[PDB]
Amino acid sequence: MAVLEIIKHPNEVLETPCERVINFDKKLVKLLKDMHETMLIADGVGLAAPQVGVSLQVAVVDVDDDTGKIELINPSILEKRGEQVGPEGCLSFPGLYGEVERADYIKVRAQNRRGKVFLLEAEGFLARAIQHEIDHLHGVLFTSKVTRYYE
Ligand SMILES: CCCCC[C@H](CC(=O)NO)C(=O)N[C@H](C(=O)N1CCC[C@H]1CO)C(C)C
Ligand code: NI
Repeated sequence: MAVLEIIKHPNEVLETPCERVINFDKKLVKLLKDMHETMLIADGVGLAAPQVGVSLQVAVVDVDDDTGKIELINPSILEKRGEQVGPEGCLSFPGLYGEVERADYIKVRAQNRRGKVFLLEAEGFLARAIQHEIDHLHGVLFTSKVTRYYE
């Protein structure tokens, strides 16, 4: 493993929508493994590939032990229901926090390391984290959805 450098907002790679993953290869596996530990070391509950300088639709979330890490490749949100309002920060904007409204329930379709397609349903905080990461894969930063920044 390697502790990847997390890209901060002073950077164009953060707004570049990502390309889909095509070759589910060893290098993709190493990317995910390095991302998960790098994320955890930095106290994040999620991380997207553009945050480590890679413009591929790859992300990982790990908000609870039971659930555990959930790697997402080429994810798309098939459905959303209800809404939730709450505080969000981002590893690419250290120190910045704002109020953000997201869907409460989400149904997601994504691929694992071997390219197999699975279906995941989430809600509350895990659904928020997932939406935040999926935004990153499309070049969208939370800053564009902040209702107000906190004092
Ligand atoms: C909540 C939405 C998902 C956030 C994902 C980010 C990591 C990230 O930037 N991913 O792209 C994170 O872990 N953010 C943390 C965060 O926002 N937290 C941690 C506790 C709850 C919330 C408080 O704002 C801190 C590290 C800034
Ligand atoms: Ni972020």
